Amino acid sequence: LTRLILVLGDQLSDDLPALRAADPAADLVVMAEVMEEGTYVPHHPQKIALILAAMRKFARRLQERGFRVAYSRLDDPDTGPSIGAELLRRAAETGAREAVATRPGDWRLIEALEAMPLPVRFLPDDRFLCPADEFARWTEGRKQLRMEWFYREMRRRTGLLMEGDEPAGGKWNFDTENRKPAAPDLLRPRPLRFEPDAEVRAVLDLVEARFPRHFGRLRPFHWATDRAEALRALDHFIRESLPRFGDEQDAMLADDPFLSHALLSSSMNLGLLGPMEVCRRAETEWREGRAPLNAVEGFIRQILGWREYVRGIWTLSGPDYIRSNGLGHSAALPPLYWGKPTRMACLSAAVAQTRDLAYAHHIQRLMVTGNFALLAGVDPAEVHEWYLSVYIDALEWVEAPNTIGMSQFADHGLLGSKPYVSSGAYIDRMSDYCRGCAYAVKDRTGPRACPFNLLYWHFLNRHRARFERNPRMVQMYRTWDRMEETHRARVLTEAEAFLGRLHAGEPV
Ligand SMILES: Cc1cc2nc3c(=O)[nH]c(=O)nc-3n(C[C@H](O)[C@H](O)[C@H](O)COP(=O)(O)OP(=O)(O)OC[C@H]3O[C@@H](n4cnc5c(N)ncnc54)[C@H](O)[C@@H]3O)c2cc1C
Ligand SMILES: Cc1nc2c(=O)[nH]c(=O)nc-2n(C[C@H](O)[C@H](O)[C@H](O)CO)c1C
Ligand code: SF4
Ligand SMILES: [Gd]
Ligand SMILES: [Mg+2]
Repeated sequence: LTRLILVLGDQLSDDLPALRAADPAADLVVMAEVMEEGTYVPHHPQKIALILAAMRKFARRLQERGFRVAYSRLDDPDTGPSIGAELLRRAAETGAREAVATRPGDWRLIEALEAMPLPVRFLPDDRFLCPADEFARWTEGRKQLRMEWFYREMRRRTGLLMEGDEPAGGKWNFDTENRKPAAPDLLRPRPLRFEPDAEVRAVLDLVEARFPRHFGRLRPFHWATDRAEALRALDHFIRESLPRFGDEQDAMLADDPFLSHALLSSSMNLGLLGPMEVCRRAETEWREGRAPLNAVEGFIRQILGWREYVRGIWTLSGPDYIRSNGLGHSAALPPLYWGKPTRMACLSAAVAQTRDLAYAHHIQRLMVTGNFALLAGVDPAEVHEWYLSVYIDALEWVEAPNTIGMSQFADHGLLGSKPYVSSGAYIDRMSDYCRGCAYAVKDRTGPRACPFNLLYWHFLNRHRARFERNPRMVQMYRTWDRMEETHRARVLTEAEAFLGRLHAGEPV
């Protein structure tokens, strides 16, 4: 009569569907720290540490609430290699004939649990604002998807920034106001960091010993490891940084890795925060004249729009999504991505902070590291491995669409009809990187030519047949055509030379 109740490491929510369905008197909660989940990609040590530590804390909390918990520690030699091995073990110990599980957000894990010779009753993950079945319904018959239309509908369903049947402040979307560079500022707060207690430190010591060859600096470790801490991170952001969120959303500063971003993605993704509570707090700040509407709406749109939309695309696209390669790109990831030196200031900055903090803000992920990998023709499978490995907040469901779709343009165009690529001019306008860089951003050719200046046109040229039949990009080819033929030839000869060095592993 005992049933197993699985709680995975991204399911640390009090009101998790599986827990709702359990009988604390009869059922056994099962949690397991296992090598398979620690190595399916070589996760940033900070990520591994975050999950294991939050797992232990949550297990103890489940005990405080009355559940019986069977917890398999990574450092127990009795622990098996996978979530499945531990479910089976506990079935044997217990007599249970069935496990209940909130459906995870990783296709490989889904399949593993189905393949397990123990039946699993899956429940939907209801921690999103848009239910799966409702996302599917909204998309049906649409020959083209666009996040914006989905977002407006989510605004209406939820009531967020809605004054009647009208959007707050008389228009829907304020992204046009959120695209300026930012200045250094004494009055700009730094986000809240958290010191590990002894139990987190025990996990840090474990991860250092057990996963030494993964890319990333483990210490200092500063992320929230339970709900109490995450709520403080929330409060900090709402009070101190939300009013700048809009003006500074696309900015980059060589000396500030965080600017005014919330640094909440990991907390939301593991279940420590929920999106409604986050969006509502932000809305209140507008209603009380503390945060401007471009800021609050910009913030909400990232969670209510993109986060939700991305989850939907993941769900619909299935287990073969990560095999998408619409542009036929096949190059290795350059060594600079795993920390080898590069003279490109922007990339260096981004990879360095990814190494050290397990965190890059959105515009870095999209327009620096993402943009460069696309321009250089890296296989999207390789880009996908990297983003899913290196960031504190990375799990398949949220990383895959952002990486394969939004950034690498490898899919059907569901996350943007125009690829996010640029020349160096864009990085120059939005950051202060270029003055410190050995490359010359204003040079279109020559030994000092910014590599984005070469690869941008090379990219457009090599994919002209497909992109020129694309309204939103016809202009760019017009500008290319109006240039002397010898200038074009030189640009391509030089991009080609660069690419040869890049993909040979030469420092660039
Ligand atoms: C190539 C690529 C890979 C990405 N991988 C991840 C990932 O693994 N995990 C992840 O949570 N986000 C991912 N993103 C989206 C976004 O970059 C991060 O969510 C954001 O950087 C998290 O930092 P923050 O908390 O400071 O976010 P903020 O800038 O403060 O934004 C606020 C919140 O909005 C949400 N958000 C904003 N953009 C997105 C997005 N496009 N998709 C989903 N949520 C969004 C997050 O919950 C975030 O906490 C990726 C984006 C790109 C381009
Ligand atoms: C590194 C890691 N380790 C574990 C683990 O040891 N045990 C566990 O239950 N979950 C872990 N996770 C999170 C899962 O991989 C997660 O459920 C999927 O990545 C997405 O739902 C991760 C990411
Ligand atoms: S010149 Fe080019 S490579 Fe150097 S920081 Fe600017 S955009 Fe990056
Ligand atoms: Gd492939
Ligand atoms: Mg933007």
